[PDB]
Amino acid sequence: YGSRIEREQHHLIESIEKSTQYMAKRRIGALISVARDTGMDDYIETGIPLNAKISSQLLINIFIPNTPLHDGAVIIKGNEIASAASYLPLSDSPFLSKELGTRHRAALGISEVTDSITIVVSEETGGISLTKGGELFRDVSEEELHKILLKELVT
Repeated sequence: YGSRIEREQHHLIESIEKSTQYMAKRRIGALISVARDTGMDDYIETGIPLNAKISSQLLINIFIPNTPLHDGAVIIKGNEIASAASYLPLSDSPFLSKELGTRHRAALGISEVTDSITIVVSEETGGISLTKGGELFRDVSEEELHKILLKELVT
């Protein structure tokens, strides 16, 4: 019961790590929000429902540019990719650097009103960023991404 969950959470982390590394190298923009205690059903409803098993391959295929599923956020809920091409609210923060794009503003926006963990791949730089509780972790290393995902997603 609780042991099966740990396997699922590590698979989720690995799937995020592999897919964002693939997308970062190719400068494919991506926006992946993982729901936690705060429901995100209201934003899942804005996307295209997938209700799919989590995998690095499916995450990569979702974000391929100019495809039906890429234009918005993936939302992960429990052990599923719930929706793709979903809306996330844009932060009104003037503290967010003007160098960062809409993906970053939307990740910051959802992090201000939920406890989700949101991962961004920049299509401009390939840098990977994370938002949590209204804060931005900009351009994190693979080691840093791993430690944060471990701390925040393995419970």
